[PDB]
Amino acid sequence: MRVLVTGGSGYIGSHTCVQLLQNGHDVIILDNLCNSKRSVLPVIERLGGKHPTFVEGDIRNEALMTEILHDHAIDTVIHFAGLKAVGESVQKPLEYYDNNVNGTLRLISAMRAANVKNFIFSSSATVYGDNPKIPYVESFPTGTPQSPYGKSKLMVEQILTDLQKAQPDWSIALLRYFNPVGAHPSGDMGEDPQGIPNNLMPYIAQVAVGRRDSLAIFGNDYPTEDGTGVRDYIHVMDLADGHVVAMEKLANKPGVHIYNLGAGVGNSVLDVVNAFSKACGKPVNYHFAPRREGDLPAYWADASKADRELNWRVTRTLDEMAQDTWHWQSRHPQGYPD
Amino acid sequence: MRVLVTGGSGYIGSHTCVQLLQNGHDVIILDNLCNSKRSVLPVIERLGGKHPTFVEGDIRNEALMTEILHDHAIDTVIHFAGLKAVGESVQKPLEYYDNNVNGTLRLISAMRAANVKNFIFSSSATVYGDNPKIPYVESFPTGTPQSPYGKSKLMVEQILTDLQKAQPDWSIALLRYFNPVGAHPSGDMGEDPQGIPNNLMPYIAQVAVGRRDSLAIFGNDYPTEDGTGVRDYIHVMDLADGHVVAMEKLANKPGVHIYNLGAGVGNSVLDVVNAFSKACGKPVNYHFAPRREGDLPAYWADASKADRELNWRVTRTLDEMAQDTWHWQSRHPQGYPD
Ligand SMILES: NC(=O)c1ccc[n+]([C@@H]2O[C@H](COP(=O)([O-])OP(=O)(O)OC[C@H]3O[C@@H](n4cnc5c(N)ncnc54)[C@H](O)[C@@H]3O)[C@@H](O)[C@H]2O)c1
Ligand SMILES: NC(=O)c1ccc[n+]([C@@H]2O[C@H](COP(=O)([O-])OP(=O)(O)OC[C@H]3O[C@@H](n4cnc5c(N)ncnc54)[C@H](O)[C@@H]3O)[C@@H](O)[C@H]2O)c1
Ligand SMILES: O=c1ccn([C@@H]2O[C@H](COP(=O)(O)OP(=O)(O)O[C@H]3O[C@H](CO)[C@@H](F)[C@H](O)[C@H]3O)[C@@H](O)[C@H]2O)c(=O)[nH]1
Ligand SMILES: O=c1ccn([C@@H]2O[C@H](COP(=O)(O)OP(=O)(O)O[C@H]3O[C@H](CO)[C@@H](F)[C@H](O)[C@H]3O)[C@@H](O)[C@H]2O)c(=O)[nH]1
Ligand code: NA
Ligand code: NA
Ligand code: NA
Ligand code: NA
Ligand code: NA
Ligand code: NA
Repeated sequence: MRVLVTGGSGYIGSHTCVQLLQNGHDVIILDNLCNSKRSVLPVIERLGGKHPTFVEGDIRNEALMTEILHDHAIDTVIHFAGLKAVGESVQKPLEYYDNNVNGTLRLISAMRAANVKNFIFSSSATVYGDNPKIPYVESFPTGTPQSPYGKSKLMVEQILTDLQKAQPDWSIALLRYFNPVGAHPSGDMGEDPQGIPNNLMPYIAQVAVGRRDSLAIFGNDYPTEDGTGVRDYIHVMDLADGHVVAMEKLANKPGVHIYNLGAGVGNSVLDVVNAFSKACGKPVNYHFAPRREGDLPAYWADASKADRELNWRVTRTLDEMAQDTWHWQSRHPQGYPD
Repeated sequence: MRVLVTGGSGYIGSHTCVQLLQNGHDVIILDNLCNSKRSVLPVIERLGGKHPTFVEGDIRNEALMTEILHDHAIDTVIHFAGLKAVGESVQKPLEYYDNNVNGTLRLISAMRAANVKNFIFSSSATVYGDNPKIPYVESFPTGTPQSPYGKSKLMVEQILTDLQKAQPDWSIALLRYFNPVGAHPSGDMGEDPQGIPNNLMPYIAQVAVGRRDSLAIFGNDYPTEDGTGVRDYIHVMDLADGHVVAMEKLANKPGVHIYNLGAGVGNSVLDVVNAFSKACGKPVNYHFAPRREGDLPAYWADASKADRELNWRVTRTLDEMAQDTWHWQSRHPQGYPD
């Protein structure tokens, strides 16, 4: 199929693009480069084994979106583009709402204009809000995200839902991601955050590479087995694979298809640290700090639905997640070149 | 004060403008005329007793918004502009999200740019969602609106809230309206809907004027005193007055000030019909029809807070609401001239 991948040069999108190309689809990447570099493109094509077309631009530019859609005869759109720094979203809400809410709105508006009716959206477990019931299941009603980022994600899910209702021929997949980590097995592609990493894995990696002193473990008094926070980590490659499958199986299948994409099990901060220490051959330095604002104690996904309906499940392990990250970090300590 | 009134040529905004001018404020009206006519302007100035400046344009045009803000040294913005047809919102969701969500977003973004930090937003009781507890009180957590229109209103309330948190110097009033009806006492200004009126009062008026046959009373088996739906109707003039007061008292008072604006009592469909029959001197024709999709049985506002904090309460009666509407309808059967 002909697919437009917004945010295609980013972490998750890049890996998805590679998997998409491997499956012989025709890929058009649309990215504004606010959080990625052009230097990833050649890697995508190399690892993907096929050339993806790249367009530098913004999802907020409806006219351009419409043009691309028509120009490339797109069949389906995978929408990864947007801003995702939780803390920053609290400090700069408007940017979040603009890029995520308006951004998606402009994009689907262009789709309507170009008669494109297959969409895949990068959603988040954040949409479940403060749910005491875990694991999280797609049948649970959504709650109230605590950050503007989280809220922006739920708002889009809602707008998408109403759109489908009004344009019942659309097939829209709401893919709720858990905690993506890992890197391509080659070690030549991976997450390349700029500045201080907000997420656990990359932070650990940076500590391991010798860039940072010690990992601050946010909280050690949680009602969990070891006192640290518990989450569902999923290898970016599994996530990527899930996207391809969802795209292939849901295209032209009318409805709003919601799926949690996670491993279906939780691991604590310590579990993650331990796996990394093992992967990098040295104990990762760390210390306990106070709980981080808005952090939930423990949650993970119930990924039965995706298994059942899409025959998709993760296949990479936590160790792999850690090994792959280390390999990329270690092979490319400066990330992608300017 | 210097105030920008978006949607100023519309139903609620026009009346507010008149009251604003009467209080000697400097008014700049910004409206795209998608749901009003220029012919109201002269009436506003006449009844307002002072000239308001008019700018034809769209809230979605951030650059223009910014310009107006700076050009007129605006101190505070009253935001009435947007789309409000509930049923249509279900059929055309994107337009609602664009005009309301993005629309407001562009506007407050311009405000930020122009350093304007006092805002008043036209909200709705819809934000309470399906609340069994009535009357509705500002302390209740919001629920889930059933239409894209309702959702759009709640989304903005949320975006506004996060914005204030990030820009704590802002004063933002979330004015939750109930069911606005009535017209200026002169009978020369009032609601001028195009096509089939979606709301009760104007529909009744059109039946009374001889334009329509009979009023369809949506449902007669509700768990109410007479079986018909119960709502809190508030005279547009009271609503207008509330806006002036809120503007004057909350300006430069940091925070998110939420107030329900309603009479604080409910009236059924029959109560309304009866008042109108009385006002127009003839029995209004009507019949019972099935319940309308998404209609709640009964609700009204608890308006104690606004009384307490702003010393504001309604002063017009239901009879007045009906009389005033009839007078306008009867004096201007074709509404405002093209
Ligand atoms: N990584 C996570 O932990 C996490 C979990 C939940 C959800 N998500 C979502 O998944 C998607 C992918 O996240 P990711 O980790 O790959 O992030 P990323 O930042 O690496 O990828 C996002 C890409 O979007 C681009 N972009 C941003 N705003 C744009 C705009 N307006 N126009 C065009 N391009 C724009 C960025 O340049 C970047 O390449 C995002 O929507 C994110 O919110 C990721
Ligand atoms: N009337 C009600 O029953 C009801 C109750 C709840 C909330 N509200 C809200 O109060 C506000 C006023 O409603 P109203 O009854 O006066 O409606 P209205 O349609 O008479 O007034 C809205 C005005 O906004 C203008 N407008 C619309 N979109 C615009 C845009 N993008 N740019 C610029 N101008 C634009 C229209 O031309 C119109 O003059 C609206 O936000 C409405 O959602 C009203
Ligand atoms: O330096 C760090 C980073 C993380 N953690 C801990 O490691 C776990 C994972 O934290 P991350 O920041 O990597 O990821 P989150 O669980 O916070 O992210 C989730 O919650 C966010 C807020 O709801 C959403 F934005 C997002 O989509 C979702 O994946 C948490 O228990 C966190 O407290 C640390 O101890 N130290
Ligand atoms: O032709 C009509 C019109 C209305 N009604 C009844 O009159 C009452 C008032 O109906 P309106 O349409 O005038 O107004 P609503 O109560 O439906 O409006 C409210 O509910 C909407 C949906 O939540 C919101 F969009 C909006 O902001 C809010 O004022 C309801 O019981 C309705 O069923 C009739 O019987 N016949
Ligand atoms: Na429809
Ligand atoms: Na960064
Ligand atoms: Na670098
Ligand atoms: Na802040
Ligand atoms: Na109309
Ligand atoms: Na007319």
